[PDB]
Amino acid sequence: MENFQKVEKIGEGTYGVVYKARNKLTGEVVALKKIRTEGVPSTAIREISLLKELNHPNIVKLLDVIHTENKLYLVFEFLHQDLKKFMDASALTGIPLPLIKSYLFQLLQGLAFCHSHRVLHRDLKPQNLLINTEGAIKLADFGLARAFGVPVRTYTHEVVTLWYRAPEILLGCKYYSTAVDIWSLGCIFAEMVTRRALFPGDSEIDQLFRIFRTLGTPDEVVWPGVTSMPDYKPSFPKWARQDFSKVVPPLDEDGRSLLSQMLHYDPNKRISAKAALAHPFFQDVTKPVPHLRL
Ligand SMILES: CC[C@H](CO)Nc1nc(NCc2ccccc2O)c2ncn(C(C)C)c2n1
Repeated sequence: MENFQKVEKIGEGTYGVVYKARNKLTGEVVALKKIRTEGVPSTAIREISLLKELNHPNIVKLLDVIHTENKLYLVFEFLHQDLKKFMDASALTGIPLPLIKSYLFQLLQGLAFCHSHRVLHRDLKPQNLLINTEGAIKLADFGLARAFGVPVRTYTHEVVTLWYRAPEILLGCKYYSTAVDIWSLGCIFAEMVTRRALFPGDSEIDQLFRIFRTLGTPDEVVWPGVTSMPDYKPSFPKWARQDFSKVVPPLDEDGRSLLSQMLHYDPNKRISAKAALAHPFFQDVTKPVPHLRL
């Protein structure tokens, strides 16, 4: 739209390219996501319009939706940094536990809200967790996956990462639940603590096998109904569960307890966002400011 001047390429999501841009009338700086072309499904327009209404302090505000020349621009509030870059800048020191705790709590609030409206994120990852100078963190790209069912490649066919995908998605479950977001967030929590991705799979089977190697190969004892899943194979190798203090040292017992509940195989035993907010790990939660370099 002629109302915006591009400032710089922010990046390239699954659906299209993101630009930092300035509104010419009001002068606000925004992030513009440009999506491409059949006439744009009317279904997607309806669904994306309902996300305009999903407002919470821990969700990146969708300002406006412009459908033009049968093309789609999503206008978001702009944040100055994402968690992936903040993790990479904290690589040698690590993020302080109070700030990890604060970010985890805030995202759980975000998720509890979206989930109480039956909106799932579906593709949570450090690059879509955005942070500001005031100690906030926000969920970005919320509900877009459901608009048009995400593939495994982007617009120049860059790779969509599998590292945060819940096992039920990987095993072919079609009707997965809000629990998939909790799994992703657990994966991110572990990565903040250890400064290494928990399950860095480079294919779906490598992603599944990395999960199995750490958490044990799932069976009917831990996950009733698992062997009836579309992509479950009797022939999966049989790995025993590793002791869990091995996975996220030097995280304390409360954090390890929460993480373990976030990473339960069975989506029905996996902790809900609302329950997680009441976990003992957050008894002493605070809201520190990060020093950000912009
Ligand atoms: C490539 C798009 C992703 C979406 O999570 N990055 C990103 N970074 C944002 N900000 C962080 C950032 C700042 C400066 C340079 C790159 C960069 O990603 C951002 N602010 C609003 N949005 C909307 C589209 C959600 C944003 N999206």
